[PDB]
Amino acid sequence: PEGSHQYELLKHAEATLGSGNLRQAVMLPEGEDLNEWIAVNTVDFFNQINMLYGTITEFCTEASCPVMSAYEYHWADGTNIKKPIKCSAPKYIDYLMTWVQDQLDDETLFPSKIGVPFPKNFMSVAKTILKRLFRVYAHIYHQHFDSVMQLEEEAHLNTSFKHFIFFVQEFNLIDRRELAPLQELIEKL
Ligand SMILES: [Zn+2]
Repeated sequence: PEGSHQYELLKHAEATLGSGNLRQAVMLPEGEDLNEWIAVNTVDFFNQINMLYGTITEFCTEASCPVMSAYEYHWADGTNIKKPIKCSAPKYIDYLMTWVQDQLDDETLFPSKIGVPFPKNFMSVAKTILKRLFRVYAHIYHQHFDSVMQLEEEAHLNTSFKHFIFFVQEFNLIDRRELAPLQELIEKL
């Protein structure tokens, strides 16, 4: 969001949330690009998750999270580690969050300059990003839930999560197989 027309699309997605009808405020506004919309909300979801998890970092440590889990996850990003290897959740989130940032920082995928079409493979990249972000949601719901309830960050995470699930559901960016944890939750909302 160079502060340009995406910034508006961002302030779009944010402001329209006040309706309280999430199944609507997440749809493509009339005559807007799908890839652009997905890109903008993908970024805001990245920032929201990064900040939210940032609150509980002290409660998520190498001791507190021997593994990323509820369901276990091992970081094989891609190119850099082809063989999935287990590690601590703090290491895992650090790993993936940097990876998601690099996705957002690569103009082949997320261009700043307008008029440049998104890559043809895009929305495979976006779908991947959002599944990995959902895992961060999952860690925070399963193990540190009270660590928030006690903290001041509580209804923020459920609001952002409800936004997340409603959005990805509208656009089919996350497989139901990946929503297996919290499945009890995508049902409530
Ligand atoms: Zn943890």
